[PDB]
Amino acid sequence: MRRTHYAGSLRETHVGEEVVLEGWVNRRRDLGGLIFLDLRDREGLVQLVAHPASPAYATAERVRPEWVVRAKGLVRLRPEPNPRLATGRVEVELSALEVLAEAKTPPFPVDAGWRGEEEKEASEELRLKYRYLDLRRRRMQENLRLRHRVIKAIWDFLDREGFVQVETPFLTKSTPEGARDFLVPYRHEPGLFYALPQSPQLFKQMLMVAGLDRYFQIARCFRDEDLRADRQPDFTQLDLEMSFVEVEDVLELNERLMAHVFREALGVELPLPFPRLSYEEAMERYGSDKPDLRFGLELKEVGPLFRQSGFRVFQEAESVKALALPKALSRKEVAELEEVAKRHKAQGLAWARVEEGGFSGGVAKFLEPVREALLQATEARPGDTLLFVAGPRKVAATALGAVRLRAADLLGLKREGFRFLWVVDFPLLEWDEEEEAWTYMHHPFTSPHPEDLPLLEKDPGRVRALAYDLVLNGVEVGGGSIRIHDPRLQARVFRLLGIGEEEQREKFGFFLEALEYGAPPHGGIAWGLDRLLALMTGSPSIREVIAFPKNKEGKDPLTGAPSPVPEEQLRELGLMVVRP
RNA sequence: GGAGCGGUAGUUCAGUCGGUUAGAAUACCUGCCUGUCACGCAGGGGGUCGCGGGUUCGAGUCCCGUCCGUUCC
Repeated sequence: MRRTHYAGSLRETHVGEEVVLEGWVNRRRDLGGLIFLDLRDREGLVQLVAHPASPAYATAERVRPEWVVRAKGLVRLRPEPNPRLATGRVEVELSALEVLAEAKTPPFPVDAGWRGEEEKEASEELRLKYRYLDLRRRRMQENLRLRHRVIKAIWDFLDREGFVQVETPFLTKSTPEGARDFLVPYRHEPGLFYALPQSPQLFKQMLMVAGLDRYFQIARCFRDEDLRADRQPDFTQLDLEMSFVEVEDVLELNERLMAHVFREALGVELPLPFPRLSYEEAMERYGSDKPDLRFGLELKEVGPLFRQSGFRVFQEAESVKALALPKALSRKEVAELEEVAKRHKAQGLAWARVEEGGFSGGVAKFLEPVREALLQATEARPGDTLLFVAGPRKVAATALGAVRLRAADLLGLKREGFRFLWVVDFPLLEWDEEEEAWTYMHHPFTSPHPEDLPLLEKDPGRVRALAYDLVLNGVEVGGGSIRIHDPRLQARVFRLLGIGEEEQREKFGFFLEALEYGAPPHGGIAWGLDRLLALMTGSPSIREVIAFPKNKEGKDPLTGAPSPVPEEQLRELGLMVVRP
């Protein structure tokens, strides 16, 4: 009655061995006077074989797919192997077969993948609602398990680097502004509430103030905000905080850590070190701070090439970003790339065709006079199409940049592999909001760069933060910064952000407080584990790497949540559903 | 939010441009088949055509309300 091998791991080496298996019937092939059964468990498919003489035979007939069975048999080498199966050179001669549980037909199949066939794609709304059957699939189990291997290596590694795993609160204090959080009613006192943690941010520093050196926690975060992109009401992060670290210290650890995670779960070997790029460079070269380095169609400023030009647009433009695509684009395509540009904020998207000795199309008239120079900058050959976005340096680049991304599609760029890169040197503050003060780019506890320090007052702009993103394939998978451990500095930083003692207390009260008892220099980084897994996995959604995610509206089909409650169960909490 | 788009066997869908017995494929079921591995062959069952009302000699098809899914902004 006890299995003796995972059905899917039997091998030539087991030939001759009496065996007992337990699993799911993948498919049956009843040749009549012979019956073959593809027995399955998390480790693979073995083929069971039944002969009329054996007591297994009778049961082997009525058995059906997704039926749970316990099979006792004898591993024998197959006359003619199944080259697509790991256990394909062998099979079991059922001494017995017993139904542990019958099963009705699945709303969708769950077997091709176990044979190595391109699993089909049941509608997401079907997989969600039967998630337990969806997880019988091979890709899901494979992801769910890549996940395990991944996290387990994060422990393995950080533990080895003396990081203390500390589990942080789940029930906290709703914060005044910013990220809307999920609230938990306090029964014992209507109107009072707990808050589901946006992240361990504060407790991780406290733990640093606490004398622990380096903490790490595969945290769980919540945020009641549009699951717009592939968001989930609540996700998972790798949260890591360190003391007596300078940015370099934090990056080098994460690099090496990442390295480990990959070599350990994907058996990939990311070359090191990851490359770095100032926000200034990422923005320029790609018009984005999460560069997709899988291919290079870099932007180029050419703003200067037109200061003598009569083409009003290019000359009276703060910036003119130039991107040349290796392809004469259709009017259709060019029109599409244009909506991208406008969708990011851009008055429009000039273009022109590069033919020998000149340009034709779009804006070629004015490119002509600067031809030679413009060719050297964009490295464009004849047959290429030049695309231009002109306007504010940022609008210019984020737009030409978006375009650059669609263009990778349009062009066909088979974007493969993994490209990691640190985006360092972001500015401490940023700006646009008709409410004219300086907004803190990242977090208010984000430490300015020691150099730029005298700049806080005289030039809030050129002040770089000691923050950094970790991006993979144009995806922000990590954020983080060195933090302010000196109350006075934090104080000076609050001055720029037009922040008073009022909001200061009411938002960071206990923490600025703690800063008074000897906070060490610290800072760390958080990894949005979900997206990191989607990417290592190839899933287009983080849902493929979450045992039971929610649908786009954050509703849970499988379970029927959210849901209503008894009128009195809510009353016990002292609240009332008000609207009408 | 805006529109489109879709809803018809268990699944995927077709039902042509209003009158074809609402069918295919696949799935399921039964029969036969002793080396199959997508076994094969034969046959069988399975339809609230999203719901409501409307247009019409005739509605799965068109109108409208409304519900649900889904895609680009």
